[PDB]
Amino acid sequence: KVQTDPPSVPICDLYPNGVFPKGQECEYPPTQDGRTAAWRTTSEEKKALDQASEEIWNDFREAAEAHRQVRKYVMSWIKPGMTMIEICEKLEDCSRKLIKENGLNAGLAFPTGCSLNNCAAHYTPNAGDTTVLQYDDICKIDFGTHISGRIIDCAFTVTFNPKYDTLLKAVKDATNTGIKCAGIDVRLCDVGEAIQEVMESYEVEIDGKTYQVKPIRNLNGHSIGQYRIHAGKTVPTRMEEGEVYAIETFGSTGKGVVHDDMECSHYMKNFDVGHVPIRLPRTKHLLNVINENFGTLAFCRRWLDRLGESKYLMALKNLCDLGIVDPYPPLCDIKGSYTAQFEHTILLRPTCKEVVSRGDDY
Ligand SMILES: COc1ccccc1C(=O)OC[C@H]1CCCN1c1ccnc2ncnn12
Ligand SMILES: [Mn+2]
Ligand SMILES: [Mn+2]
Repeated sequence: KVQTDPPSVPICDLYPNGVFPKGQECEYPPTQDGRTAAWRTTSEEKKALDQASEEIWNDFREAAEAHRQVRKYVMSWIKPGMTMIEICEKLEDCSRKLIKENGLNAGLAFPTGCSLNNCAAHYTPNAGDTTVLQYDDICKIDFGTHISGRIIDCAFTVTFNPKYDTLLKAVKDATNTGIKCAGIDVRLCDVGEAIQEVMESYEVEIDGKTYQVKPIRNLNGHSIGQYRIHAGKTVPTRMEEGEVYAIETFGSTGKGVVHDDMECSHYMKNFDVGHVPIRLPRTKHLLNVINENFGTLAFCRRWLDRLGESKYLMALKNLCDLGIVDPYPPLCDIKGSYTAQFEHTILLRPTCKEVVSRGDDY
């Protein structure tokens, strides 16, 4: 069983024994005293703890392999001239096939971000959006897969004009620095400081203007929990054994701060909201659809459309106003600025740090 071109075979079918490829495995950084953490690799008790969660890591690995195969495919065809809707639908069709989508047990972890230019995150087109990808666009492809709610959050930036090359390099270096710095017992603030230092060491020139690259200070890496993209720890307290993090950085030629802008596409149930009885029929129906199809995973309007829902906007506003669902509008820096992103998911296993979403690409 080999993968097709275009990819269509589920990752599950490529690996008969149910054992999926490990990501990049790394020794933890030396502790603050200077002594190595390499003892974790060979510790019999850490090995036992690690093995006790093998099922879980194996789920992340399956999801990461889908992510690698999907994004390699995307990079082969994404071109100016395509509509943003076309791009998102072609990506998502492939992701559903490779993840072997099955209700809440396997599927897409959150909508395909394809944020453009000064917009850094949380843009995906709604129905009727006529936006076309341009030669000069800088596009952040941020998409997620999951198996049993074990989420891969992983993202890269697409460009066609070499003028952004050094901006991309800066952000990639900053993200890799964050990944290198991460570790059990490492303070979240120290990971953030390392990211900032690296990113600010780059100066770039774009259309005759020079900039020192700025990290976006209100767009942070975060812990990841089961069915919970943001589990409550942010990378601006310590990282702990067994936690999972998205290490991400955003570089900007703008102010280095984002604000809500444009039409909202992304929504997600508040993880901490329980059962709320609703009588209003369209609102009740929409909540049921959300509970059945997404649970606490993020969704977008296009995903409601594809389920055959219509006339739901007022119902969706009602759920937002009730605090049951939260809106996540696009987050953008100033007009005319450029933003770039790279992101990986890392597992803080008892024995080592695994960049589970690492590929040959980034
Ligand atoms: C501090 O911001 C938060 C605090 C609590 C809960 C959620 C968020 C929050 O911003 O959640 C945003 C999620 C929901 C919509 C899509 N989105 C995505 C998409 C792609 N990659 C992502 N990495 C992290 N989130 N995220
Ligand atoms: Mn992401
Ligand atoms: Mn993230």
